Amino acid sequence: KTHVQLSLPVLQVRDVLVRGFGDSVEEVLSEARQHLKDGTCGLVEVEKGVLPQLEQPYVFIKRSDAAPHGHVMVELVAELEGIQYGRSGETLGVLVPHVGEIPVAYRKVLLRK
Repeated sequence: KTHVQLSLPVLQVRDVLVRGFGDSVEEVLSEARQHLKDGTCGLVEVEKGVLPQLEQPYVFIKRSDAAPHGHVMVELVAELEGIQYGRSGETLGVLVPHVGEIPVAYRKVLLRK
């Protein structure tokens, strides 16, 4: 399937134990996609002061369309030193590894895979 329905645990930035996916744009997009498939991916909602607490490169989920079965269609965009790899809509949040942190909510998304 080109799209997969996922329910992403929303994590508080200060709970996050592993604050990024790796060390290159290509690695972080690779790892994010793997964690999304394995159900080991969390979402942090971006507000003032969140991103400087996480590790670059960043992986964003961004709205790709204007929401089948409650699931917002999203795609991945990476960012490193202010350059984005991808072009998409509004940020729903930054993806991080999930290693058992307790979420505050779940975000239903349809991921372009």
